[PDB]
Amino acid sequence: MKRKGIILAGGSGTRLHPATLAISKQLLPVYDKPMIYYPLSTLMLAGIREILIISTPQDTPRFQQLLGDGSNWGLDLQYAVQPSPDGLAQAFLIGESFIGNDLSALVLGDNLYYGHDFHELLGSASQRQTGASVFAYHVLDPERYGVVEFDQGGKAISLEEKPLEPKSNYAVTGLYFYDQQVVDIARDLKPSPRGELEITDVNRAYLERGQLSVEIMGRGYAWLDTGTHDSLLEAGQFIATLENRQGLKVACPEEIAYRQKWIDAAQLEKLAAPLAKNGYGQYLKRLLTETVY
Amino acid sequence: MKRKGIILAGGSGTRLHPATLAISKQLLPVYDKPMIYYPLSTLMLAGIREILIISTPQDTPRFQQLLGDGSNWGLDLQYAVQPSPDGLAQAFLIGESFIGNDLSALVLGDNLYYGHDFHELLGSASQRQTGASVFAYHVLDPERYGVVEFDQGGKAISLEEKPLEPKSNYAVTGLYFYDQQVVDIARDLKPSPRGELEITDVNRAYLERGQLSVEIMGRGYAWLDTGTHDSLLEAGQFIATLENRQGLKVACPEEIAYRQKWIDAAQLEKLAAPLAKNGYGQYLKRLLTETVY
Amino acid sequence: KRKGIILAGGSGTRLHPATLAISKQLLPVYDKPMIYYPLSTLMLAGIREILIISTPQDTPRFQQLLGDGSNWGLDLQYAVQPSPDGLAQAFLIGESFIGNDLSALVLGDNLYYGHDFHELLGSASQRQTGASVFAYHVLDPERYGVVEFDQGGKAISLEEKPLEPKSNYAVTGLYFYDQQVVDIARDLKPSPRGELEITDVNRAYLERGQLSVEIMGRGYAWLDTGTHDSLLEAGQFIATLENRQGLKVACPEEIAYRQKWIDAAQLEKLAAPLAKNGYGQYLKRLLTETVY
Amino acid sequence: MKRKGIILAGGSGTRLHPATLAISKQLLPVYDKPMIYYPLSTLMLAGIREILIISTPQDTPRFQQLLGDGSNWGLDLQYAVQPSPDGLAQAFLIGESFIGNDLSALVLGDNLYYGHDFHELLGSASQRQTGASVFAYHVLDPERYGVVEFDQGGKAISLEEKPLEPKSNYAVTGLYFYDQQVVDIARDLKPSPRGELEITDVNRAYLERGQLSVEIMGRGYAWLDTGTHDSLLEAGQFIATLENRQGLKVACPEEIAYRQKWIDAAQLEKLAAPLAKNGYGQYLKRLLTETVY
Ligand SMILES: CN(C(=O)c1ccccc1)c1c(N)n(Cc2ccccc2)c(=O)[nH]c1=O
Ligand SMILES: CN(C(=O)c1ccccc1)c1c(N)n(Cc2ccccc2)c(=O)[nH]c1=O
Ligand SMILES: CN(C(=O)c1ccccc1)c1c(N)n(Cc2ccccc2)c(=O)[nH]c1=O
Ligand SMILES: CN(C(=O)c1ccccc1)c1c(N)n(Cc2ccccc2)c(=O)[nH]c1=O
Ligand SMILES: [Cl-]
Ligand SMILES: [Cl-]
Ligand SMILES: [Cl-]
Ligand SMILES: [Cl-]
Repeated sequence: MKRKGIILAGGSGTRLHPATLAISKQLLPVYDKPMIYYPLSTLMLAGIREILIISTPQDTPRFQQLLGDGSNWGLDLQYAVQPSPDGLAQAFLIGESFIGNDLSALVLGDNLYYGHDFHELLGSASQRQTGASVFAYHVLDPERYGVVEFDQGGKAISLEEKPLEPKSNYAVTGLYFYDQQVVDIARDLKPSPRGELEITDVNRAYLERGQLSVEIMGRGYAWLDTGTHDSLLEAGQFIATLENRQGLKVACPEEIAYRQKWIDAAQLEKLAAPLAKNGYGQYLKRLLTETVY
Repeated sequence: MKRKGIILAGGSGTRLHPATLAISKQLLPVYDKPMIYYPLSTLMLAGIREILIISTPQDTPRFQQLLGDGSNWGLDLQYAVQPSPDGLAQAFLIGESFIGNDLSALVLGDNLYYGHDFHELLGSASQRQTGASVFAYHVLDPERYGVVEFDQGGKAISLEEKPLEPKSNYAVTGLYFYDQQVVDIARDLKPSPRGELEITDVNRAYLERGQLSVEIMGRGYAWLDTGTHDSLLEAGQFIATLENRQGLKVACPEEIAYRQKWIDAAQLEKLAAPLAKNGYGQYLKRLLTETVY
Repeated sequence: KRKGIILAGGSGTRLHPATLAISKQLLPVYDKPMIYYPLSTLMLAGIREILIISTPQDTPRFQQLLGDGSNWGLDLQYAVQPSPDGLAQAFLIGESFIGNDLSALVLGDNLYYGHDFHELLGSASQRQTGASVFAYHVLDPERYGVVEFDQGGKAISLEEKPLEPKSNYAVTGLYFYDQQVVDIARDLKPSPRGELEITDVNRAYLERGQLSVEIMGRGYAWLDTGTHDSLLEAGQFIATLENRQGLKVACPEEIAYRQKWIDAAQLEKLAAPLAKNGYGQYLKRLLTETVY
Repeated sequence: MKRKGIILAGGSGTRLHPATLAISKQLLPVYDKPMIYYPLSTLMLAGIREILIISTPQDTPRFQQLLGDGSNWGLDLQYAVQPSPDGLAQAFLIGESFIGNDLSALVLGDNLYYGHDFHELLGSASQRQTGASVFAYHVLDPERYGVVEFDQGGKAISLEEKPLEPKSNYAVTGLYFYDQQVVDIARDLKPSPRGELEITDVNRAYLERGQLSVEIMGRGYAWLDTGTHDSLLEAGQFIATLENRQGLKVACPEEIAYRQKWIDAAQLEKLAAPLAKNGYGQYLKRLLTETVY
């Protein structure tokens, strides 16, 4: 089957003002590359090439200008806007026509993932053509997230969005895989107390059909978010330490495309020319002559 | 005599791409506030209220939307563009009519200053009705900056822009105070071997007339630039550590305007309401009822 | 003349297991042992005669690291605090070290940075009467001695770790005292938590109208190293300054040289054994470079 | 059938003086725990319980006070001294009697590792009953390390210690596994030009026999090292960001013993007791009542 991608870069509102007055959070860099490269790279690693970027009226054109139609990176990028931040689950109504009768994956524009065998973690979720797949990650502050409770057998048995009394420390990450049933589930949602269409409700519909796979994203993986000024800074230092230690970049879309055989040497060479005088173009150039396992 | 301020927020070119592809360096935040807030606050602490922000064709309108006419902070802000990055001293040609017959001060849009008695450090440059004043600061890498040589008695005796063999470790910082001669010195300037109208040629012109005052910005002050992704990050951590230690912000313009008796408590409360839900608005609110010495 | 005391006590078990193998104040902040910072602070206050007080197990190690201090133009002595019975116990333990002189006490994990710091210390240190402390605006005053001011800015109360703090002004870990302090310490009774409190010593001066409270402004950095998190921030803060400037913060050898307590020959010989690393190279650079 | 471990916690000479004038590098903390906890945890994760710790004359006794005989953690620890820093390969001479007739592993006392499936990465190598196993990791500065060269088929064809002209960017990490041949190979080593018994000469002897296995430690793992004050600080920040995000600790030996079933609940409870009023003891207590996947 075919699986298409959606990145939701919703508005942070005025939460991070005045820092984000001139530029929305999702267009900020994390260290050396725009924030959106990280979730984009995650979809690419999941085998996904057709991707819809949804954001605000104001930012959607800015992403188009940054990313184009993606043909440079062997992708097919399209855009849509969410006129008002009416909940993450609205992504599937906005993208109904984009999705068609195909499988889909949703990732939030401000989630970074790092770790080993990430291709294989995602592959098993991409492989499932029936039901939904999500990931649970042990966090210190589960109250801020969708929370998954497990029984002593290891079976997911409940989900709650931002519970006052969380039942575990397992938060659901901002990467979701879905089958063809997601649009209709999305269409029947009602607004929560806060007036949002909630992705946790989508996820609960599958759980209540026994069609939700909840895989553990283990403690050896880094799932970071960019919610506060503080965490933005930590995420930047984290990526800076890996990259400077390794001489290898995290979530460089041009590299991922090249390693997936979606662009060839000659194309990557052309992508490197414009930035040949900075570290990034110099890095793309080096990938043409080095074996990296 | 009245002193007017100029902030040159010129381009970074393609130097920091792809990170700055969607947003220009000087519109990024440093931790919790826009970069430009820091040099703006520096001019405000120096007593300056009439300020011209010069940036690229693309960014000047964005600074204009972020900052407006300045009347909300008791400032008077105007705008002009630098069509091409033909050197820093071009700020005086672009700003000729804005400066008029008055004294002036230039600050770079990407310089952050911190330390004690900063009001007094600037005041003694601001008080000088004739001549020019600049600040020298000990750095690791003087070859990147304008460099000031001193003789055994502490007298400034030479300036070189980015010398290959620096004569000292003292860099001239991106904050400059000038009398009414500056525009005429700037109009006589011809381009250097790197094709720029050099602020260091302006400073040398004052030096060769015996009218340059070089004051030491002591090691107890922090002068950070934001030249690389690495230093941007260090800058962020540095401000974060001060702010979270003290519960006081560095370079909050609303606060400086309020402490300078330029806006009143009413106006401050009115600036605080729209941000009432985030830390920044709350901070502005707290300043209303706490005495800080 | 003023005598100096560095209280490098226990952090108890609260930074365990990181401090299982080492006293907190022997850990480094970036490139140098933590105690170099308060030591440098007392030196900057013009104090050369310094008593270092620590645990029985730690005191020999400070002694190994620092010696008699004569290499840096200082006069260092050592004494032990057998149980962590409170900060104000430094004066009882140090009674005979102090004698009839004026004194100062700095906490071994307090780090300070900023401009004119010599002058901020000079005013307190030159006083020949009463006591002097510094008040610093912090986010978390509950963790500290908290000074309350009236509308004229006069200090009117002090409280140790108040549950409901009267201000955001913490009293920093640097204290200057006239000859009254030892006798005030002697008459103290243990607090609820069973500690001889420095805040009780400072309240005794305040009640006599003999406490001077100066503001350490927001342009100074008073870091402390109370948690693993803050220790790390302190490390990052020092590193950023030093790598920016090419100058070191709280380098006692530098401070001794600049104070004229050791000469260029002496400094050169201190550089020799460290000449293969950045620290010794730094000292050798100081011989030839004028730094304003 | 036993694999025995060695942690070489040598002298960093005077390289990090004066910070290490009072204590050995490997007794410093990386964030919340002593540095040696990290490689210790690494040998524990590889299934190794009998471990010799080698440090200097001055430091060995201090490791003894910190760690004891290891019985509180289900381990069996011994201590020996390296009187002169005459090479890593010396660990096998000093450790000859400790190893006896068993298989062995050597880890450097300042090496930190983090990543997913690390148990499995270590498992394959520790399970081998022949030859030697080492890990190759892409770094920015291969000159500082042993460097492995591969042919176009990925086969290792040469090993060089600190080459002036590195043949690849793949460094051999400070984690080595050996069959019963290493002791005899070590004992026939002669000093290299810098007067050192080289672990790289040991690994080369196995390579020339066709008995060296080089596994790649992929980029999704973090091999941090702690060579400079700068890197030590970065390592601290890295651990801190992981631990505060997750509410789980990296390289907590008590946790590893418990999960390996080498100590029981009651024993973990007793270990928690004296640390109950810091975050580390509370964390041991929470591990009694939480299921962590
Ligand atoms: C280590 N890693 C990641 O954790 C990752 C992060 C975001 C998205 C995808 C991978 C990663 C990574 N594994 N790779 C290798 C790779 C990428 C694509 C196909 C085959 C190998 C890469 O080129 N860049 C990376 O950042
Ligand atoms: C400590 N400090 C500064 O270093 C500073 C930095 C840039 C611009 C202005 C001040 C600072 C500062 N000194 N003040 C106090 C202040 C501001 C204006 C008048 C009188 C006092 C402030 O309100 N905010 C600050 O950030
Ligand atoms: C900038 N500064 C300090 O903030 C400081 C901090 C702790 C202790 C002493 C000084 C400092 C400093 N001002 N000096 C200069 C100095 C040192 C001694 C006498 C006069 C000036 C120095 O040599 N090292 C320093 O770290
Ligand atoms: C994620 N991880 C590591 O990367 C690791 C790092 C150094 C040493 C051992 C493990 C790790 C880890 N996988 N575990 C789980 C574990 C520990 C022991 C046996 C089986 C699983 C753990 O308890 N702590 C950890 O830090
Ligand atoms: Cl894992
Ligand atoms: Cl200074
Ligand atoms: Cl101040
Ligand atoms: Cl990997």
